[PDB]
Amino acid sequence: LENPPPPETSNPNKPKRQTNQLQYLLRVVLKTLWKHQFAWPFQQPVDAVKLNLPDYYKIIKTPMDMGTIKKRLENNYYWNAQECIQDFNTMFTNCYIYNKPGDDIVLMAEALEKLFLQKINELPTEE
Ligand SMILES: CCS(=O)(=O)Nc1cc(-c2cc(NC3CCNCC3)c(=O)n(C)c2)cc2c1ccn2C(C)(c1ccccn1)c1ccccn1
Ligand code: NA
Repeated sequence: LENPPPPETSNPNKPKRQTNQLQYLLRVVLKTLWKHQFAWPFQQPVDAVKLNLPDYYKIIKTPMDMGTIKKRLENNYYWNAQECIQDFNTMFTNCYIYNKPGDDIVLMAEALEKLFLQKINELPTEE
């Protein structure tokens, strides 16, 4: 099995805006998770070909990763903050579905998700 193409990250047919909350999601939330010790398996799509994990995209039909989220934020792909928060949540739940509770990758994702939730509780005031 091939890898799937990565999720779309640019679309000029989508209106674009800058907002307080989107700027925070890139400059604070994504930046804080990205520089964490455990970010690295989540910084790009799961490369099922390289990892010899041919079952990965047989089960995970909404893949998501922080590389994709970073590029979506940089390309103004999201209009609403919740569209970006949904993508972080998808990344975490994908990990929790594929991998057994307590597995190394799950403990890494849980350490990132704790920090994510703290930063989402500090989202700035909407326009
Ligand atoms: C940047 C994305 S990538 O190119 O796809 N690279 C990598 C991604 C991932 C990874 C693996 C997952 N699932 C597997 C399922 C089988 N058991 C292990 C976890 C997963 O859900 N996510 C989100 C990311 C692990 C990686 C590497 C590279 C090395 N590892 C290993 C060493 C790994 C394993 C566990 C925890 C952390 N790292 C690895 C070990 C065994 C098999 C595959 N990868
Ligand atoms: Na739109």
